[PDB]
Amino acid sequence: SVVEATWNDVQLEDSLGMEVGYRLIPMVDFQQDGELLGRIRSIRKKFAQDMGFLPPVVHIRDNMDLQPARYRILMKGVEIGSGDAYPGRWLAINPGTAAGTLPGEKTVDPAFGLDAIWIESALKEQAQIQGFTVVEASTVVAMHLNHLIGQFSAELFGRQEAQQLLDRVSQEMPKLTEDLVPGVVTLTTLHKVLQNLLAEKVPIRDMRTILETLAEHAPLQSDPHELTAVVRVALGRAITQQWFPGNEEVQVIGLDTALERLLLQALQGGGGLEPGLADRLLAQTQEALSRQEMLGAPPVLLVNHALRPLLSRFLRRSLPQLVVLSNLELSDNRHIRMTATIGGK
Repeated sequence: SVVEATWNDVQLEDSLGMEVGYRLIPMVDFQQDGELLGRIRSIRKKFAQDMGFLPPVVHIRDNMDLQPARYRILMKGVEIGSGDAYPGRWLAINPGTAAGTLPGEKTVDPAFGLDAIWIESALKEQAQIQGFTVVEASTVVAMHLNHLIGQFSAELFGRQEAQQLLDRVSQEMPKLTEDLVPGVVTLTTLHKVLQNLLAEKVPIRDMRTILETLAEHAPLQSDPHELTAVVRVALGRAITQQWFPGNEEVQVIGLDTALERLLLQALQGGGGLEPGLADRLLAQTQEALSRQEMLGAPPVLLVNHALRPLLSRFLRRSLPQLVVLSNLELSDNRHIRMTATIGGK
């Protein structure tokens, strides 16, 4: 080479990163249009004002070993998504209810997994009237990215984001924070609590409700996996209205009155549930999810309060579409109807 090596040649890893084939460099270019840098900003914005924290910056670079119209999406180094995106062309997507077909590459949308076909420019308005939904090239890469952020939002929430959320709270209600951390709760513990909440799709906008439940129940309990289910009920009115809007009936999934005892028998017994039970649940749990799909009902499971911290810990690494709530989290002012059931068949 020409210039001598300095420590500025050390490229620290990126929390979030994109790699780009040379055909896409225009849409990600500082200097030219930047048609996708705009979309990445409005993702990160409509995530802070929505999920309750700022996703880390998306470091975009190119990699000439990538096919020309291809991108990779990266977390802490390791790929977590890739796809094709063709600039001058558009993406006709089918929600299931479009009439006809179109000429072009047949493919599947990288977000929703829907069936979709890349089409050329002048088919736009003609593809829409057949019942399609046509997004720009740049918008597909946006779609794929806003999906993976919501999917990994727990892992993207590092100690550096906890300390940054803790500064943003501690500039609108400083009295809570000034003595809650590092005094009564340690940032390690506050961070693990918010991360547990993000992990189950519960937003952390209500830091009053959180930092108060913690400042109250902390000096007699320090396990974050225990302080979490306490905070969960503080946010019960909000978790309720999340999967069950309006004031109408609550269509939940239920487990058998003895299956409960079956599982509840295996709780206090030790740090382990027994094998054979497993594969039975996951098939039986997926039986209940399907009934709700054809009914038009949410995918929420309502269980005993000591039975939630592990059904969500077990069932969701397999069925992440599942919600696992608690009798003590659901509001009193609602009517419940166990529409589907997890029994012995």
